[PDB]
Amino acid sequence: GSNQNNF
Ligand SMILES: [Zn+2]
Repeated sequence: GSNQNNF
């Protein structure tokens, strides 16, 4: 699975 963190 691809991940994205929008800190
Ligand atoms: Zn993954």
